[PDB]
Amino acid sequence: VNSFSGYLKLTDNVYIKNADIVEEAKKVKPTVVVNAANVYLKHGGGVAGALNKATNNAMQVESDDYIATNGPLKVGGSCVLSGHNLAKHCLHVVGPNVNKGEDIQLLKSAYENFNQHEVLLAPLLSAGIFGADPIHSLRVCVDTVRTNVYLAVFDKNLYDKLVSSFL
Ligand SMILES: CC[C@@H](CNc1ncnc2nc[nH]c12)NC(=O)CCc1ccccc1
Repeated sequence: VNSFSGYLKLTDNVYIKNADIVEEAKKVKPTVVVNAANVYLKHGGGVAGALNKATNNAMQVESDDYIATNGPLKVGGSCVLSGHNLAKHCLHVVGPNVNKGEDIQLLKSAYENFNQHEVLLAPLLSAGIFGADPIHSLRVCVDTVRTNVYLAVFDKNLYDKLVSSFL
């Protein structure tokens, strides 16, 4: 038994809620919050910009040091950094950005990173500002992640559509 509340069960291991991931993080303080990152860990908008603002830019400062040492992530890749005031850890995961021509098949690789963590609070990768089909992202999540994932979907209208269309 964990501290996530009001989630709808989709599968054995996938749960979903209409919520802002930042507000869920602040309330739950989960072991792992997933950031919808880009390869440069430049946190400007969506999940990344919202989480970073909630850390008072500490996430960006830490990320800039990570990139200066290690160089960019791969599309489909990830790194574990601090969760600051929001979680123990933040798993920065790079889904493909359709608005940049990246291969949607890399979305499965992106979700595979979740399997290294027993429980995660996460957003829908590659959807929203990243330009890919959200029904598809949820399907890839369900078919790829085997650990326990609590999905926070910000847009009410999209949350209703994801639930109603779920197979
Ligand atoms: C489905 C991907 C998520 C990712 N972004 C976030 N997910 C969770 N919490 C967040 N807090 C700040 N951004 C958040 N985008 C949204 O839900 C809203 C954008 C949108 C509007 C209309 C149709 C589809 C998508």
